[PDB]
Amino acid sequence: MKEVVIASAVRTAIGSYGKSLKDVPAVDLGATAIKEAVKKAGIKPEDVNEVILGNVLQAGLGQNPARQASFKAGLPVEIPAMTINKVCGSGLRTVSLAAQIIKAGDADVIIAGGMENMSRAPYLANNARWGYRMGNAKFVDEMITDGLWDAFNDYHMGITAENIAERWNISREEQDEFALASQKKAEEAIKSGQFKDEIVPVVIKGRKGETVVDTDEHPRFGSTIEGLAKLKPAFKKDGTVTAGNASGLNDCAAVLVIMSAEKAKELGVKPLAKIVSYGSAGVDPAIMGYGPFYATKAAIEKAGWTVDELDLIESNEAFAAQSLAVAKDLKFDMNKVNVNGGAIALGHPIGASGARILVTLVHAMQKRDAKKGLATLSIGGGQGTAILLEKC
Amino acid sequence: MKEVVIASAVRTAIGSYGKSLKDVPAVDLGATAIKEAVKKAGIKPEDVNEVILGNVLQAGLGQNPARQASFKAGLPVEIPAMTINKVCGSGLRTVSLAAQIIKAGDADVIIAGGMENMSRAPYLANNARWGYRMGNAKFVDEMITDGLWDAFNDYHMGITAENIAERWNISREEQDEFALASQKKAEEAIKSGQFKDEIVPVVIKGRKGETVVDTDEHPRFGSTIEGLAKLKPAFKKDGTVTAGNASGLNDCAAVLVIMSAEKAKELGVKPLAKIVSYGSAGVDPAIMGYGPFYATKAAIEKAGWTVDELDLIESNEAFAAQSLAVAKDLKFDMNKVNVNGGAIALGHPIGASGARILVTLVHAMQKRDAKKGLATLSIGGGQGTAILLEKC
Amino acid sequence: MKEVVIASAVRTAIGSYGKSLKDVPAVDLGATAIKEAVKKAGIKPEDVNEVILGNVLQAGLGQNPARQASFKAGLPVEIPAMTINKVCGSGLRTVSLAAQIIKAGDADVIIAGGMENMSRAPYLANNARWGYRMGNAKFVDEMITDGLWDAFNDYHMGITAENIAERWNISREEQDEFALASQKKAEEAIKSGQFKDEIVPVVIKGRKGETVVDTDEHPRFGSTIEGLAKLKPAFKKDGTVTAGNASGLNDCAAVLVIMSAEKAKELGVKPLAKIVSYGSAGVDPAIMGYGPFYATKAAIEKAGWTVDELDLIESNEAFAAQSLAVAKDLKFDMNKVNVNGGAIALGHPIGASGARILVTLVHAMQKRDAKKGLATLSIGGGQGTAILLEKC
Amino acid sequence: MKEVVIASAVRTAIGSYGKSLKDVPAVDLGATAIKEAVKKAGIKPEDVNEVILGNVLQAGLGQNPARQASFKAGLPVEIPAMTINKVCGSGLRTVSLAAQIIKAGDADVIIAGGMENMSRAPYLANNARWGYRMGNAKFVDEMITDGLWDAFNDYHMGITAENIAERWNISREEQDEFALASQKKAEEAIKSGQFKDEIVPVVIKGRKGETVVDTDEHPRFGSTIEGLAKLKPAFKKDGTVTAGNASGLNDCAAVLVIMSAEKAKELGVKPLAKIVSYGSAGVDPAIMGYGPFYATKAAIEKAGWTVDELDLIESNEAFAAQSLAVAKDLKFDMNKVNVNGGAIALGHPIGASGARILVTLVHAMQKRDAKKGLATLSIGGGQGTAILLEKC
Repeated sequence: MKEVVIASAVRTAIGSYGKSLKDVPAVDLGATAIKEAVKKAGIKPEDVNEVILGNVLQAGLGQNPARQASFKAGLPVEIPAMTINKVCGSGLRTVSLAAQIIKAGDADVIIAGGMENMSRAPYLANNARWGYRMGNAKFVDEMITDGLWDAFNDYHMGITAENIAERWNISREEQDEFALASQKKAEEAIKSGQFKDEIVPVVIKGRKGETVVDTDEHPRFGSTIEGLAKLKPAFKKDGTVTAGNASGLNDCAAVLVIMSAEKAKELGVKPLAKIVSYGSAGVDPAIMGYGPFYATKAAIEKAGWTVDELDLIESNEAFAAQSLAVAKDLKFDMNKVNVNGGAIALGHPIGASGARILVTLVHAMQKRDAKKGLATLSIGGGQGTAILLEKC
Repeated sequence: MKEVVIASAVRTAIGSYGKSLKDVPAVDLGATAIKEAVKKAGIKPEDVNEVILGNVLQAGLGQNPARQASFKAGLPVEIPAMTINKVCGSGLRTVSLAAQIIKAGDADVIIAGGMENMSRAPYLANNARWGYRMGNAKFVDEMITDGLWDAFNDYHMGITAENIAERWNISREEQDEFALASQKKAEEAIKSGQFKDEIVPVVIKGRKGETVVDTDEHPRFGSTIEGLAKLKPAFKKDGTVTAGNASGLNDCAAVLVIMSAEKAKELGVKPLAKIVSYGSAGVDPAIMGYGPFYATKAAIEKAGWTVDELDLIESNEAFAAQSLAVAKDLKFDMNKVNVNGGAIALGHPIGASGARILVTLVHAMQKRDAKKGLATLSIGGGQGTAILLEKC
Repeated sequence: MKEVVIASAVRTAIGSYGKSLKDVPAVDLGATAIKEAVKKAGIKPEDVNEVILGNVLQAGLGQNPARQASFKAGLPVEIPAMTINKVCGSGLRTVSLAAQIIKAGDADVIIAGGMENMSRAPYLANNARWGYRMGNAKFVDEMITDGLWDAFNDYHMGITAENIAERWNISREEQDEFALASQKKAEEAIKSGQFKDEIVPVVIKGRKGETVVDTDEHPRFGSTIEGLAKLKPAFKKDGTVTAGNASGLNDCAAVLVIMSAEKAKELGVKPLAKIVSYGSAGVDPAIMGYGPFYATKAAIEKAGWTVDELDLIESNEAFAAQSLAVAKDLKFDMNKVNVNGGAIALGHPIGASGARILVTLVHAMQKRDAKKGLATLSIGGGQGTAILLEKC
Repeated sequence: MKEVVIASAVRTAIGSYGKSLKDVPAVDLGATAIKEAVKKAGIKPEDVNEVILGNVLQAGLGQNPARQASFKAGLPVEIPAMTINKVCGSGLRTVSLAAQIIKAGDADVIIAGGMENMSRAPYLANNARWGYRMGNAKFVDEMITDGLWDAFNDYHMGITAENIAERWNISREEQDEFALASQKKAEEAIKSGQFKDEIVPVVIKGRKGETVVDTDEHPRFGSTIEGLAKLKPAFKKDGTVTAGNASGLNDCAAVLVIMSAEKAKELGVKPLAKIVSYGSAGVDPAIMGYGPFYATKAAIEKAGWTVDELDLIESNEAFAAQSLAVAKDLKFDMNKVNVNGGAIALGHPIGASGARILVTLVHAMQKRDAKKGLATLSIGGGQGTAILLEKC
């Protein structure tokens, strides 16, 4: 079938909760990233066949957030658009969907990725339409309910991370040392300019002129193991998961131009990487963090690779406990994993996250001349998605 | 490419706003439909490779409503699921997506369709997280915001219908006469059993007994042109669009088992219809109701067909103005269009509607021994989707 | 001191929760009652010196609900008004307040009483101004919070009633038998016209016609002991208090013109009754239902009277447990207590209830040619109020 | 009749909106002030006959805020309590009510004043009980609706201030110079310790120990006429009322022990002042700010005084425009008015305000040996209350 390539890969900076991007809707973050992805790919907007974007906290964002990002990016109205929700999987899944659509023969150029603004999530009154009748009710945190809460087990994704910590015996200390390592690598990557190629600035029109956001603000520079050790468990009494060893609540968009190799050649595009294979998998909701194990193994099988053949891995860090369990079971060389930091440091903008680590992966591959790459991440409700890349 | 077939096609009854399905979440409607779809295909839950469902008003429904429907239907945890939002296109677009993933070589059996419960949509407070500070604010009707409001022109879908009535010179009388015929056809179809095969019952089991819902309650039996002519305009002073010549706000799930022809043969399945081609297109948001013109033309071209070749046509009735504009410009034989009634009578459960019309089209094709069929509908934000079926 | 008299005494019908008065704000109920009170006293609006009304659930009713009732009743702007909240005592305490201000030499004519619409109470978000930050919160039922919940012990008024059933050893049977007699007396009183004089009609004039409300709808005609015995406990596992032996959640206004004897004589008024003495007392919040014991004893002492001297008694029926405890300890002849029914039948519109029972007592005194009367009721937070009347 | 005296007069500091007292409920501010008023009066809690406290934004504060302040102050439960709402009038009106009750012969010792926490006011959903049905609705700022909004004219109290500015020709410049003078006097009074006798500290138990609030934080020290002149109108295009010439939204409690002179002598109390007379009056809502003119003139008549006989005046400053119109018409010597600053500087905690200026007045009278004093203030909905004091 057709070969599928990444023509460009761009993200906004990742903002912290209620901070740098609090005033920028997800659709606007998306539009910004789309405009720049298309420029960087060296194609025209008229060349784009479809827009397929991840977004989880869609509540009150208005009809079809992907369509809104497309329109605001100034793409032609004739182009179809759809919004995909697979929780954290969403931004990665839109890229393998783009690959599938190209392999099916129905398109040659797709805008894919995702966008999230967790700072802007509303609160909900679920029975305001027909009435509460009597009695106190819940004023619902939509970010938690739609993004962070297991629908089957009625607890936080944080408890799924404790379950993996308990089952695998991943200790608090181990979780903290991985978090520390992620912090240090993200500081070194930011300060050394590793992310300059991939970040599109966001311009915020305020009262007095404008301000530019172009740097990932979530990392805690000069983090220490003592500092991490003082934190209290965040999710349960006497637990192991804290604020310091889990990611935050974050805002971002990450967008990729995906194309058939044939069209890329026809338009003079110099692709970054070939998408070699992909796969998604389900696991018990109760241990959703382990989803990447099974998605990765299936993707590696399809590609005819081994884990040891990989040059660079992005394995998301929603929680140290789940990253460490995946890492342990797939036997990753940890020196090749999240070489520029992971989500404990950088943030976890759920519907963008899977696209964000793919953007990070492909740019690291280009900069470091690393031939073979994997991107993978866990999904609430018990799933995983993985993609394999080979550099052009 | 592999050939792609519809193995089964099931829907719940369509409920009216605040009425027969008000106490049934979209994900439970979804699960009832899935469970019965699998049964009717003559396959086992284990035979399903993926679950792709439409759902527009996801607010507060929790993580990945498709996954929740899957799980509640008794489908294995290993099966990946994702939720699609293409506004009213959602339930139809999941089906062409399924065909694309099977054509790509990645699955053999997929649960597709959509689900919606508009009666259950919440109200939102957009600034409760960080605070209002001072002054009255909007308590936001999420159903309107996320389902029925144009994000770009800041007006209701109903104004887009008026734009089309104005630009195409479609009169109030033309719209009422179209609405009356839909009501007439719907009454006759219900009474003569046309929908009995396709409708799975919904059992509502409250604290003290049970209630079976298995009939479409939205039709107004004994409708008259005089009744319709008396109605007040719904969207603007002196408008042509009314409650009587537009659909309602409705609750439904509609689900299809989609398979490769090869796998259907391997599993002993007698498929209902082959998916011959499909397509989506965009159009000015202000005249979104015309999306089906461009989408139908693209699908017809791809299939090698003509409009005159078509035996049965499901062209959705969100508003009579848009159904009429589409039907005039495509030169449909209206004797072959919505033969069992359309959404003005039956309802328009947005995320499910696209799947609903396809379920209705394929059962009508089987019953009437009709070879070639077309399902298409308009999409808020200026889009349309179309699928062409050929009877097995 | 000046002698203080009741010139007129009027009330609306008492509506049931979510029923006949749901569309009538408390301040409009108030104005209808005021307008008719002035008329029935045979005075002019200009003769009124002040407006003092009870109202408990003031949330979102706007500035000074008493003033709004005054203005809407057609009373002059020069007349001062204030709104009193003594929970259920409010409507009775405004009357003793009026007597006190006239005794002080500061007015001759005062509009007193109370008003409530519990059906219309809002829900609240307590942290929307400065923000929730994260997590589900309480969507607060303001009717419960401000009207029915003990601020000190963090439980419903219904638990205070259970405390009294327990400490006084008042059985479920005693409570049901008391409730049945109230229902029996209420039916007989309505049917024989006992309330026709005191009730002013409420005209509801909507978009398309009108609806007169002029009958107390809360009574359950044909009540039986078997019916009552079957009921589930309302407040606690194995409780004695039920929906059948407690009052409801109700809507009413009740207003009295209070004057000096001197001014009534100057203006040609034939007063209904003299206010002989009054008093309020406190008690442990946990047994608030017993407040009327201490308040009645204080008022009786002040008047120079005895309980045995009383001809008619209005002792409110918020809960049968508390009515029974009070009546046992004061040794009331129950043949003389709530002769036309009590609140278990009629309803308990909290801010108006104290005025309601006084309106009912004085009309009963006039009709039955009864010389000495007593109105008293319990107050959430552990209080009681009592007024003693002597027929003119 | 009995002579009525002020035995003590105490207030909390006045906090700014969302600032120093944001975490202290009104009832807690009240309890603090009550405890200290009783100590300073040199009586026992058992000597107190009734509690009568002003509070306007009662929404969700729970049953009978006055009762809650009483209980939390540790006053005996046998003592009756009630909450009074006359908008800004409330805290002053409770003192003349206390006087009336004493003159009536029903009590000898009353706790009076008021409390407000505008920072803590909720938002409201008025139709959550029985349902919105469809459509966006208002998420209501309860502080604005219940405290700051005319119920008859459907605009802010700010527009009533513009109406007085326009009718009387009080210019922006004049309004600003009065505001400047109020600022300077409040700075001088705070820095010179004028308020030390009257302020009770509020202790806030936080995470790390506690913090004390004991100073009025609203004043803007080093205010200038240029700074005031730069502000934009706050209420209407091209208006005269700004943030700098109107008071804020503020938090406070102010409480007084009111007694008959006879009881004061019997208990060894050294009273501060005699309450000579009082009066309230109504005016058109549209010019509510002028209410004090008519209340003051009536109070002066009753006392047989003249305005020129007054030594000290507290005339509230909700808006410079209304203070100036009252001042002009009653011909006040402005050197004797608000000698320690007014509400433009100090704040306007609505339900406490009338008590706050009385506390300020009586302490200034004692400190400056000023024999005759007036306290007066405007009330939304078109009223005024005034009290005359003569020093013991």
